[PDB]
Amino acid sequence: GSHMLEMAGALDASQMSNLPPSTLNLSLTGVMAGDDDSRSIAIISKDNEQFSRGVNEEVPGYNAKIVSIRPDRVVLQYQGRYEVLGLYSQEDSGSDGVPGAQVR
Repeated sequence: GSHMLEMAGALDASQMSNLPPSTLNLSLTGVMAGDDDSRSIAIISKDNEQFSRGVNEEVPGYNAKIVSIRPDRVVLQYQGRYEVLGLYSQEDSGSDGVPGAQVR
């Protein structure tokens, strides 16, 4: 077939994908999956500003597009690639935004 361009890769690269590609950053506090991608709420924390994202939404702050919602895992489209990012942090929530030695 030439009138239908599929090109589904060649092999399951994600089978060996134990290392989160894309970018890895943020804190994906957690999603609230909605049927699946048919809705999907993504409560992501960006230096701890939680937003409601989802499939075909992008992560707060950076254009990491949530092409697939999972609890705190997201197959996201960033940098022309959509890979498996479980953006997770606690260093974002544990900060006032003032880089120093003695904030407290």
